[PDB]
Amino acid sequence: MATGDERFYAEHLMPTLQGLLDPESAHRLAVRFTSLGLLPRARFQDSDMLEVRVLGHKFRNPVGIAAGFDKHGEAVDGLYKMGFGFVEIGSVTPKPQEGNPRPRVFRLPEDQAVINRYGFNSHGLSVVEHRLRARQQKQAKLTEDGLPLGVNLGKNKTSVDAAEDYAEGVRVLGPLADYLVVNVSSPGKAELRRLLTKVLQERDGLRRVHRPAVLVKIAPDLTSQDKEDIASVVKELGIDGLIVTNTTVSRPAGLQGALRSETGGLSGKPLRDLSTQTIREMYALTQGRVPIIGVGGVSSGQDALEKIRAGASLVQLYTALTFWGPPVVGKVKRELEALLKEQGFGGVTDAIGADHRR
Ligand SMILES: Cc1cc2nc3c(=O)[nH]c(=O)nc-3n(C[C@H](O)[C@H](O)[C@H](O)COP(=O)(O)O)c2cc1C
Ligand SMILES: Cc1c(-c2ccc(-c3ccccc3F)cc2)nc2ccc(Cl)cc2c1C(=O)O
Ligand SMILES: CCCCCCCCCC[N+](C)(C)[O-]
Ligand SMILES: O=C(O)c1cc(=O)[nH]c(=O)[nH]1
Repeated sequence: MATGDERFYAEHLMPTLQGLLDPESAHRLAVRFTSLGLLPRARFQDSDMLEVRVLGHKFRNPVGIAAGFDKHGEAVDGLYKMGFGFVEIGSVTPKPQEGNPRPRVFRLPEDQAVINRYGFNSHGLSVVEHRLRARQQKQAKLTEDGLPLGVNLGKNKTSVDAAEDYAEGVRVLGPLADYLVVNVSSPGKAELRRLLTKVLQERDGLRRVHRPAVLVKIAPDLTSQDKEDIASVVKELGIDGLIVTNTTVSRPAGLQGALRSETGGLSGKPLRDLSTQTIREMYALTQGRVPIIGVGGVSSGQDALEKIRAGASLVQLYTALTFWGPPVVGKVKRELEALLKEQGFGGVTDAIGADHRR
């Protein structure tokens, strides 16, 4: 057990844990350990180079934990201790729901990938609300210290009115979040405008200290038309940002994992460049004026900086954590800082969208 060390986790601890446990058991255990603060390190001290000011907030470093690891808001503080510059919880649905039957997550070790069809298993808004209320002032200090909190909002499976599910989440969790996320993406145009109009009106109805940024999270499987439409609505309505991307329902040629034909969203290395390209396109479509959080197959500084250069102001990872473990956070940050220096950027901020100016 005990402490590391990137090599010890990646070469020994994590693979052993994967050989003993199915992915959902290891996920639950990870959330357990993290929430108790049973973490190695973190020996990495964030430099001013890594600091980003975006979405009305200061981010100590641009490396966050993506939605889906901490679905129910149970490990937020342990995730900050892990070295993440921001935490996104969820997706959270209005009512509790169990999600899909098990097994519903599948490891593709040869591809450094996962396929998941959790189906939005959620403790629901009420349980999450109280859990965030119990630490609300602690979070206010973390946020002020440059460690913001995002809440990803979902909808119930049997929901009659999608927009109202999101509106409810906005009202309930919005006062507790630095930013909110609406998935247009889990595996309109006038309909999308309709939904996002409602979400933004609900957000604007909150008291001034309790007003989060609103971001839209997209899949990497959208047509060119979908992406044009989204960009257009985002700019018309003044959506605060985009998260790019969710998992893919595509199966790129070359996947080796025996489980590659499982239904669900694919994450990790095979998603990486598909996601970066979507960032590139969404940045150009929004004239570099809409903050993007880049997510999809990030496990190194190069991965992170490619997304930043492509137009991301911030990045997230998830699947890398499942293979490398907690030390992956400091690894990405250390490598990113070294790459920024090597490439003559003063900091992360100078690198945002740098490819578009070549
Ligand atoms: C186990 C699993 C569950 C996920 N659950 C959610 C979810 O609840 N809501 C969401 O927006 N994204 C969810 N995601 C997608 C991730 O947030 C992220 O967009 C995607 O995995 C790409 O990042 P990655 O390659 O670093 O994993 C999930 C991903 C995985 C691996
Ligand atoms: C190992 C692991 C892990 C995982 C991640 C982090 C840790 C960990 C956390 C706190 C301290 C020490 C640790 F090793 C343990 C285990 N998480 C997952 C999350 C979601 C899914 Cl689908 C799979 C996993 C897996 C896995 O591949 O089994
Ligand atoms: C989920 C398996 C986690 C096993 C790793 C245990 C973390 C080491 C704890 C380090 N420390 C002594 C500081 O608590
Ligand atoms: O809960 C899930 O099944 C899920 C949600 C989501 O937004 N993305 C994903 O890959 N899985």
